[PDB]
Amino acid sequence: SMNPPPPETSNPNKPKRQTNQLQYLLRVVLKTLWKHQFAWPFQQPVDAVKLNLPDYYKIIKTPMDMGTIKKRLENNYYWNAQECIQDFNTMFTNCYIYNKPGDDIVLMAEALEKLFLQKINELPT
Ligand SMILES: Cn1cc(-c2ccc3cc(C(=O)Nc4ccccc4N)ccc3n2)c2cc[nH]c2c1=O
Repeated sequence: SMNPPPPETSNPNKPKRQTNQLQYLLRVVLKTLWKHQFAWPFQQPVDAVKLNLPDYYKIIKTPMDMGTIKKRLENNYYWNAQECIQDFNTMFTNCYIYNKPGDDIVLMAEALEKLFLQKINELPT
């Protein structure tokens, strides 16, 4: 297929461990972004076939989306909050490097990123 396998979302041999920051990332950050009116293009991996983006996975080396992040948080896949923050950053970077500035998708990403950064400003210690 034009599309890669989706990113892994479970780690069967990793111990389960919560942190205050991981709780915040799921229950505050992800939840707020997931419900936002602009979330829909970011709730699942980019399907380059259906969206007619034949060069997407040539350009984007590290695919990322909020459906993957959500499942990773729910499955306790991340060892620490910084790994999760990096996935959010990667998802936004992918959007900004692939799509033309001023494309609707870019303005949506920017609105979501602004909300993300505001919540990250209040990340627990
Ligand atoms: C991250 N990302 C994501 C997308 C992405 C993903 C999911 C999409 C889904 C629809 C869709 O179902 N539209 C629809 C159909 C019927 C009724 C109402 C609506 N809104 C339309 C466009 C989509 N574009 C994208 C496209 C170019 N570049 C990117 C890009 O970088």
